[PDB]
Amino acid sequence: IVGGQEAPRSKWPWQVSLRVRDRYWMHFCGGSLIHPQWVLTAAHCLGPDVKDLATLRVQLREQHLYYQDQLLPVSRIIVHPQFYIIQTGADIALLELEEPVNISSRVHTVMLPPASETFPPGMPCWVTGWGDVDNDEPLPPPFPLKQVKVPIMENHICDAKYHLGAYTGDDVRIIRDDMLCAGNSQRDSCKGDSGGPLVCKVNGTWLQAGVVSWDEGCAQPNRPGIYTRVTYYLDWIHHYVPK
Amino acid sequence: IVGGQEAPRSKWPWQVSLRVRDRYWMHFCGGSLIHPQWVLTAAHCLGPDVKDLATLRVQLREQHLYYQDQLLPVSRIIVHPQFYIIQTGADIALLELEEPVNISSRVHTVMLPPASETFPPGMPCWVTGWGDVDNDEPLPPPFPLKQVKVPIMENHICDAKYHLGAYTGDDVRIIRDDMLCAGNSQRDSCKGDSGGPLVCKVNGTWLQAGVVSWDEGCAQPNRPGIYTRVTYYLDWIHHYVPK
Amino acid sequence: IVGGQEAPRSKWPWQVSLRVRDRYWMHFCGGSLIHPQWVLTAAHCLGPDVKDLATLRVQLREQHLYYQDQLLPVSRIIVHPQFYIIQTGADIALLELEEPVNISSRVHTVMLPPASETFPPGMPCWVTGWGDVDNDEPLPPPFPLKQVKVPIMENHICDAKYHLGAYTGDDVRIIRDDMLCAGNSQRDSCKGDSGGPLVCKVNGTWLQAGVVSWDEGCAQPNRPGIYTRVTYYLDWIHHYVPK
Amino acid sequence: IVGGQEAPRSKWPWQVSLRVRDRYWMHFCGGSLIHPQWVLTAAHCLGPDVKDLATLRVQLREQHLYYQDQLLPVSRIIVHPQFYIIQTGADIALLELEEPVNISSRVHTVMLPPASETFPPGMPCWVTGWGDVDNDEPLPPPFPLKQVKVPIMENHICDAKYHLGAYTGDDVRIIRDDMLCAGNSQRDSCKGDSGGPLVCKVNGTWLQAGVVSWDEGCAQPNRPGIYTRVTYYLDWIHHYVPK
Repeated sequence: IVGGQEAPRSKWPWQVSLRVRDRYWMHFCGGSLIHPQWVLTAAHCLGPDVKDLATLRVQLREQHLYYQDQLLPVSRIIVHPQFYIIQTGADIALLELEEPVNISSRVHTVMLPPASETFPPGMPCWVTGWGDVDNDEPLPPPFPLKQVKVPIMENHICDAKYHLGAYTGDDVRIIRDDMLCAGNSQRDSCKGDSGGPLVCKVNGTWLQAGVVSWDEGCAQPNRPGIYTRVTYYLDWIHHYVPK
Repeated sequence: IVGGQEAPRSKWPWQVSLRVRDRYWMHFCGGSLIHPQWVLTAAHCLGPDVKDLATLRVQLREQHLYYQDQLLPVSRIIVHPQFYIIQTGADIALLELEEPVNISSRVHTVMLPPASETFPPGMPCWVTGWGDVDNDEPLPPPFPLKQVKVPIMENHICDAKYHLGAYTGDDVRIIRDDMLCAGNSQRDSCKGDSGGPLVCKVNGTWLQAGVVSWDEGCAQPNRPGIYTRVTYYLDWIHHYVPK
Repeated sequence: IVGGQEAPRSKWPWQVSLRVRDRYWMHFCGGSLIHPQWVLTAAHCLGPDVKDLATLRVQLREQHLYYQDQLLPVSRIIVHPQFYIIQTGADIALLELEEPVNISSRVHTVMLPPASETFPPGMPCWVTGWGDVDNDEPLPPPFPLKQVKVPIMENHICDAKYHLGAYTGDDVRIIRDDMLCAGNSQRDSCKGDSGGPLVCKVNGTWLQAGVVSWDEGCAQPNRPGIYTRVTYYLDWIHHYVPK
Repeated sequence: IVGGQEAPRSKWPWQVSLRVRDRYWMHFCGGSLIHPQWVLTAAHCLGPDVKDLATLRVQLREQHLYYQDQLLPVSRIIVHPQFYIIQTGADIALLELEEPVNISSRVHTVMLPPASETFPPGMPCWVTGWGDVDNDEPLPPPFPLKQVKVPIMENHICDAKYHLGAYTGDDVRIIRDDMLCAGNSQRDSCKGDSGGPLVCKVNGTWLQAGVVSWDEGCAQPNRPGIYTRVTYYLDWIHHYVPK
């Protein structure tokens, strides 16, 4: 998270951290608890080579990474079959927890949004995660979960920006319909926020508009952060997740 | 070049080295002389952002990189407008030299293939360049130009290979028609060979079949090196390159 | 600490972490509270050049580094004047806290040994710290204080060990009288434990035998960790820290 | 070499490069040809662990490192027995080549100084090598041999300077009599020059005054490069080298 602040203990109870097995259970991506036994994250986080569930683990909302851990095994990993590389979209994936988690005031699902919901500029939206605080600047210990309000923009506007100072023809589309852009030169996601949630408060309710997909610009002018637009994938998501 | 050998001083008089100014005029990609004043290379080598001409120089055939540099200025950089990323093809570009080069026996142009040429498996082909000799193993000094013979395969055969061990659905195509695959677990291009030539001898003549596009495999099984199929872009090349 | 275990919340209440300000107050050396207002550490930790007091903080006993910090400012830094380099001894220093500290069973001083006290072999001693767990293997987060019991050995035995596999002359002393060696190929101190305590329980009382001086062996055979012999510098220490 | 320039091809015919077998025959230290079959260098270059002669070769004067290697085997290495660490001196060693070298105008020995020559300030002296051109800045390809004129200073003044900004007591000697200091804040040796020569022109003849010993300062104010004073070791040298 670039340009944000440490999150209040009470915020984002659906924020999760995906851990892979190395010298320790190291965070490699973020994700969200959309259902008691399901986690929404990014495809690029799980691929490219199919992984062994024994190596992955899910950690629930935690003020400080690695402190009070309690890893959870995963029974199933589903990566959208259209996914091949971030720049061509379909960067979304699901993790089936091994068993439901005890939902409480401190830990629960986030509501997915209505298919009709586009998220026009002005909508108050925040990205959260344990990513770098700047280009090649890791989140320093004790690793507080951070958040940052980011302006959301329309795809065609984002597409125009991406062509600025680039060789790519104006007529070739960079930003796809299954993507959503947010952030400016001072506020953005950054390395390690991938898979995590972009949430907007609509009618007093928090909805997950996106899944951090491209988090490497770290607030780079004319290259806002790119997110997988959840509305575009509800049917796929509901093909595996209930309620 | 992974698994090759140093090239004979007489071979590949079309090979060029693209240099960017850092503490010195450092090699960052290969290229090929296709006309006395035109160099053929990969688009991703010049991208993403539009580059200023004054930061780039071209170096003609050298047995050893950096030893006898005679850097040449570039007057025009033309990146294919369809190019955005390696995985979506159109990875090709042209550099117009500020001046034409003195053609001789040590240095001359390589011939482009007939639009009809498909370079089917079993065809005798070589990849050349100053790229790494293995993963995370840079070409050691004195940086001899290397070469390695590679088995060119068919697109669908490559497409299939790329799906092995991948979440990507056999439904979605990975290898496009403007791409060409070659190399195996022993012979392949590697980091730094990018933009260089893949040439094959056809009926007694060397023809440039491809341009190194994806060289990060370095002989990784089932992920062979990907090249830009030159036949596919002859129209686009001839719009700029005469003779 | 190599081959040790996480330490119980109740053990080693005199352990301290020295922080230098960078992107965050990063741990660079250990130390021991030996008086309500004085910390004992290694001279090589504060040198080579004189340091700005403001760049230094002291963190008292803590189970996990960074998680519950209560950084304390230092009023004086006193490096033993005889110190030039580790290998020539006198690797010892004193930090006078800006203010005395409240003592509890969780945080209190460690007693220095009597001038005559000797820690012959077979004697049970422990070394604690937040240093690497192995060569180039940083202690992973949440950085629990680690501990390990180490065999104290006889200098001449240590001196001879250090001459094994080296060109240095058998007749040239490597291990000085103000030094003391402990550890073996399985248990030892490692990068980052420097400045910390080597304590041995004697007559039912914990006494600090040494200060980690040379901790880069990380359980290397024939290169056991070297500590500064606290007894040797009792006079100097006493000339600054009362009682 | 810091603040220096490329050496004319006709200069320093005695410079040598010591190579260690890694991915290629890599330079790890300089040295000088002091006799058709003997090379003078620094002990620290050859240790600490005893080296296997199979992994070592000597390369005679070359204008550009690695470009025209003709590696030479070594039959014997003699590390001064008093050597332990650079800071305590005796940093000197000898390498006996398997065969004498044919001496030509391009490659020949450097003369050792008379026991009485003290090389006072003002003497015109030069240090040569292929080390870094500044702190953490490697000499770039094509790796020209570099040279730089350095002002020689008196041992006691050098010793005084090394105590400025240091905790080390003025009564503790840093610069020993077997040491010699040269260089200033703009001109000096740098990492990789170690082992190479410090030569001064005396009465129209080049005499090797020192062996680069401490070369990590790279023109750090009040921390001039330290060299092993050759006259101090003439006897040890002549015990092995003929003529």
